[PDB]
Amino acid sequence: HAVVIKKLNEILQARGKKGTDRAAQIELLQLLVQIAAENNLGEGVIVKIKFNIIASLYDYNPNLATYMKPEMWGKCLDCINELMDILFANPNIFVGENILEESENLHNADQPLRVRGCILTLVERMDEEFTKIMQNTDPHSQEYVEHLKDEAQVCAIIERVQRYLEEKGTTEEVCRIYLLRIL
Repeated sequence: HAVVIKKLNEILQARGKKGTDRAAQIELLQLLVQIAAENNLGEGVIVKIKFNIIASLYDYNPNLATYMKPEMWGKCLDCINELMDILFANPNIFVGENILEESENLHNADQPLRVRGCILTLVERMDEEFTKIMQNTDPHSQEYVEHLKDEAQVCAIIERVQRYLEEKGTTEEVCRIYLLRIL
């Protein structure tokens, strides 16, 4: 428990500091993420780990001069799909239903879009960066064709994410992934 929380929080705080090695920050999250240790084990730990893991990857690329790598795009997709699989295996039971999501706290405020809306944005990044590759590659090279092979895999996540939102779905979820789906 407290080991996990303190680790994760120390990491998040350290991330908000200018000089950071992003490679090591990612690798640490991953080593941290598995939680082989019994205290580490648990679904909230997994979800709250991934939630800060995905943008942790996306952010590192932005700081560095722009480049397109097939491998880099691929593994983050794996991350998002794993979070989605965990949430799917959850069956909308992580919130302790509806009447009480969790034991009440006066300080705490909970919004479904607020915590669970962020998910969509992740997907969107996957798409946007992906587009940035198709622009930056050579039009007639085979690499372009391979990237266009990745397009389908993005569409997959759009639909899947849409469906999870419908099962636990909240209003205005449809408007953006419907748009991407159209595009």
